[PDB]
Amino acid sequence: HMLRPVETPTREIKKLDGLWAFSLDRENCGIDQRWWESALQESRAIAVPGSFNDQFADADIRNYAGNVWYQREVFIPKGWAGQRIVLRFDAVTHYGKVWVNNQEVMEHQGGYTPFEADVTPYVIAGKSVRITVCVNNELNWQTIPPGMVITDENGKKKQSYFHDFFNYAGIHRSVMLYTTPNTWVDDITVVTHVAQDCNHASVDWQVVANGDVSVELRDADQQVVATGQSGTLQVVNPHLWQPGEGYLYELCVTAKSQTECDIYPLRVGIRSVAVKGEQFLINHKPFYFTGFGRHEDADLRGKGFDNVLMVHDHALMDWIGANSYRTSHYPYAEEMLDWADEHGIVVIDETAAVGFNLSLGIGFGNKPKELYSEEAVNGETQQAHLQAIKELIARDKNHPSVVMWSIANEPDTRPQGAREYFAPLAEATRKLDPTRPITCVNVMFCDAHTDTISDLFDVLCLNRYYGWYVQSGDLETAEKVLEKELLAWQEKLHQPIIITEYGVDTLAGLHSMYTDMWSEEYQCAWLDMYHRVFDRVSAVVGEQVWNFADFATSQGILRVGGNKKGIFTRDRKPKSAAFLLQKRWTGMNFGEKP
Amino acid sequence: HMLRPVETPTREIKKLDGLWAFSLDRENCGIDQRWWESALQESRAIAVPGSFNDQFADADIRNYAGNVWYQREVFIPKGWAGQRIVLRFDAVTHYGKVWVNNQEVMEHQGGYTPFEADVTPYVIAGKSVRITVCVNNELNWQTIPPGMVITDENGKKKQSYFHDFFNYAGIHRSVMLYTTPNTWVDDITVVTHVAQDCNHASVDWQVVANGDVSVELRDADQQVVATGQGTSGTLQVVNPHLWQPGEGYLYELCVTAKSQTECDIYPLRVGIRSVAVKGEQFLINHKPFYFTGFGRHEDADLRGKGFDNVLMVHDHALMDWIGANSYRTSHYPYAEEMLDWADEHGIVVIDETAAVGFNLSLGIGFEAGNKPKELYSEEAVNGETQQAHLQAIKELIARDKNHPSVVMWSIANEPDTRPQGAREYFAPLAEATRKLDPTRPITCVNVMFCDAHTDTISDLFDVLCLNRYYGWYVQSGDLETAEKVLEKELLAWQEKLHQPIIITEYGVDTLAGLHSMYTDMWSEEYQCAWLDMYHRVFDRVSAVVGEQVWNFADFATSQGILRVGGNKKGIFTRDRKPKSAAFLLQKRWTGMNFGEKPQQGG
Ligand SMILES: O=C(O)[C@H]1CNC[C@@H](O)[C@@H]1O
Ligand SMILES: O=C(O)[C@H]1CNC[C@@H](O)[C@@H]1O
Repeated sequence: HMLRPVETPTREIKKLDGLWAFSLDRENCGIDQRWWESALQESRAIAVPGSFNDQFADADIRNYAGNVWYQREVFIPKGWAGQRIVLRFDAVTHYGKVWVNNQEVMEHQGGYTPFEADVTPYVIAGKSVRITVCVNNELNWQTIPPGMVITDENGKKKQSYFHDFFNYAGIHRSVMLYTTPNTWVDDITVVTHVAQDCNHASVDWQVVANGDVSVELRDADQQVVATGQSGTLQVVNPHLWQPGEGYLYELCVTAKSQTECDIYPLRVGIRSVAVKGEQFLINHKPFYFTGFGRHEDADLRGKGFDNVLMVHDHALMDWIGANSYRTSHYPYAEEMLDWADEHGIVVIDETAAVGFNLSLGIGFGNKPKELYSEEAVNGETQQAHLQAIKELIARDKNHPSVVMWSIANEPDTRPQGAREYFAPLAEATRKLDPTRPITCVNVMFCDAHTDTISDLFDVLCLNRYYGWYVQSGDLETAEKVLEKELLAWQEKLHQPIIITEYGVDTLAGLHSMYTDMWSEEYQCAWLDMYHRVFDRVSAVVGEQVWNFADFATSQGILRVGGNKKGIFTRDRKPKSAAFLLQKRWTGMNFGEKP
Repeated sequence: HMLRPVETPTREIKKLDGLWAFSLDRENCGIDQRWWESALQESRAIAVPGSFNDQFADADIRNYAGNVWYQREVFIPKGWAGQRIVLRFDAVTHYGKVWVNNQEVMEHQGGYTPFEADVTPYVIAGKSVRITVCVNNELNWQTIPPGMVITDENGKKKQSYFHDFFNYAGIHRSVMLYTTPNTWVDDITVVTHVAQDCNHASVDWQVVANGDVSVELRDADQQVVATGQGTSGTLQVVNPHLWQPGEGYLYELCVTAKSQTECDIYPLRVGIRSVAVKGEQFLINHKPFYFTGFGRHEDADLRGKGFDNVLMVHDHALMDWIGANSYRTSHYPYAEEMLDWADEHGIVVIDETAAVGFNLSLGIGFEAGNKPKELYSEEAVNGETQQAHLQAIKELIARDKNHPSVVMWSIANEPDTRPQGAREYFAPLAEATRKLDPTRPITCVNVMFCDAHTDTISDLFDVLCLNRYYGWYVQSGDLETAEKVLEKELLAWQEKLHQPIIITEYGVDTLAGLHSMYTDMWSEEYQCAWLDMYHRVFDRVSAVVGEQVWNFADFATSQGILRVGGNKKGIFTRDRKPKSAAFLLQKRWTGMNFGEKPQQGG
């Protein structure tokens, strides 16, 4: 059960003061000596939220593998006596264990979604409370994403993994205490059915075993459009949420007990999404995706959320004419999807299940020789995977801006076990939520004649790098390979085709008369050639450029101080292909394919 | 009366949530049609804290001159019934006017120090209250810093100013509502006297509004070491753990404000430390100290001068790594988080007002008009510029009075002191500052072309602060001639004043990546040679007790043929990557013993 806390007759004290106390645990004796009982000795100030890696300009902290300890004091507001008090972490990347003054509150494996707990019997209103959080950043074969910790014969752990971005960790998002009465709306699901945009229904389902519920549908002018009294349904008149506007009704659910009362406001976007034939229909009209795969990657904070960075990246995506993006390779911060709700941005929401593939040269030992096996990606990783889809859906269900779930990124689907693995996951997800199409984004070398699993999904998502990783430098042959491959998919599946990734590394400042790789002239010619090919194949309904910005990776001979396929630098300065994308994307009609 | 909000039987609701509503006012009718009365129209989301300029990647918001509108709703807690509620803005840059549901509560001009208002009579506990703020970013001759707003024929205003950083504006630090009981400690002043490091007296004086006071002084182990009574006139005798550069041991002063019915307790951090200028030495706890480090800026990539916690932790990691022990709040007061950090980690800090650009002889700044023909006149820098300047000195001292890390007040930065009337202006504010805070030495930072033969006002101050660029702006490229000019100038300054000499700005513009076998201007090799030549001169002049490299990091300036996308004299880049010179400084500042002048050897 998860909703984003709001303020009303429910309160919140945001505890991301910044400046917790922080210390490594190189000897792995924190839990044994129970460091949560006292103040951490030999600690230093750390900023919350933000990754602990890049915060101290220290190579030993940055590449650290083990447990790290956060700690902070905080006075509980005296006006909270007799309320339910919830300690919420919006994200603790990979693993957290929480103590409130010698008492353990909660522990969570899965570093991108919230976890909260009821802390009433362990705090008294008005006195100071100590919170210790033991964060762990290790990946093994049953974490999402997977990884492999290797120890030397001397005892220092080095982490290996199989995805392209760097393995930042720490407290990445909001820690907050929020209160609620002891009669409290705990969960609301709303499904919205449309059919020629003139009168449509909002089925309701909501759970609070603590009180009886009234529901009342407000509009943007705070005037009531419908009312009902769990398992509700309301019928309404026309003004849909559309990728242009993003008109949001606001549905206040009241939970009445005789003694107490609780009001929770949930914003509803009224619209439909459905795949038919080769079309991706938003409110029964075909839609053409444009935009980026992104990353939560910033200069000094790592993957730490930041409001200024959010406003400025959306100013850039607005200027460049993108209507859509994909939360590439892990669930994003919540405010991202709240912003897309208000501004009508289409989002592909995606689980952290990346790196199920031992055949890439990206992302940092001796790896197992068959991927699907006990040794790696066994039954326990399948259920850990499924738990990640449950948590992601449970968090983002009501968001209108999420038009599609992506259960995994670039899995190796050639060995079997790939289908024996992904078939139950696609079916569990489809029943967890049937209001949105389902996809799995497919890696390049699993071409149309080789991949095993994409007929279990609704939309086909392709990451193609012809002219980069294969046919390197030759736009002409890469053109012909590209335009032979997507026609091959179209005949095979007759599904909508989104190219969720296409991009080439580009050094900001490298200019060439010869249009060769790494130069800005090549990123321009490359993107345009992919565009010529997209426009001639009817089945492609979306383009998303690989990354919007340069981002940090693990060290390697293939990554010049990071992944450089950005349209913008890590500084968010535009490479000269930003004006290529702005000109094409804003010249087209909104949401419609050239 | 100014105090840092703390949480001890007192509560705060940080309204920094960012994502306020934001709107410009190009027709300048927001005051006319009463924009605070309803929700801002055609607004957009803005992050707070943070300058508004670089946030939307649009030049016409960036160079906007006029009023900006922020707006936000906030639910006010039920359990603050019998409590006093205060709305506080730790910085609204330049001018800010606030409305609490159609009622103006506050108004402030001064972009870098906090202002607050008591909001109890217009707030209902439990109901949502809407907060509208009108911010202005204009500078005239009686603002600090000064400037000239230039109207074209169509009413579009362009701001010209005379300082070398961009004029970022908006709500730059943290906006909060906090409580207090209706009996409350409103101001504390603490002075600490040192007598050869064995026993000392902490003069206390407190202005509680509404109660008798006891004080209690606790150590780092929270054990009581001294008690006292009375609204003031508390002086406590210790056998102490001094606040030292390097460690920064902080006692704790618990001030009790007890009335008949209510109670209020405020914990103020107290560093036991004495600062004194004796001879050509700057003594901290009666020992000669050598400053190393930086002039800084509150400047980052997309938040402008917006405060940020990751950025503060990382920059202190770097300043600790490179061996710096000091810095100067270059050109405006910094956030209090910065000076609280310096208090904890024993970092020596020169505090500075915003009085920069009292000089119309520099190519620095924005030149979008015609500058006045005389700086010290009724048209520019008049008696009201002097009162605004005094006001800025009082607010600055009123906030940082008890920070042990502050060792000096900087009244102004590089004023032009050749014209008569520079002393008619600066003498009264120098004595008024000494009457505001007589426990810390006083300085004014001296511009390069006011040499020892020409400067008129430096004898009014305790420490001589120099900004020199020989071999850059003059004798360009010529290291061997520059060495002679610099050593001649520094020996002249010492002989004329016999004050301590801190070089608060020396640096050269340096493109990261530009390398040269000829050690040319703008190359990383030049930066290195230039810094090291300056260092050989310093080490030969006894009166020099400090070196502060001009900037820690590259920062944004206004457009001009002298500023390649900003000022590039940083040791680090804007995204905090080290230039070659960073390893030069690290070898010097970590090779010296801590806090002591290199004896011309190694
Ligand atoms: O090679 C690339 O740049 C991309 C290929 N597909 C997956 C991405 O994580 C990766 O970054
Ligand atoms: O020109 C420079 O680089 C510096 C000269 N002295 C004043 C500073 O504000 C300025 O940044």
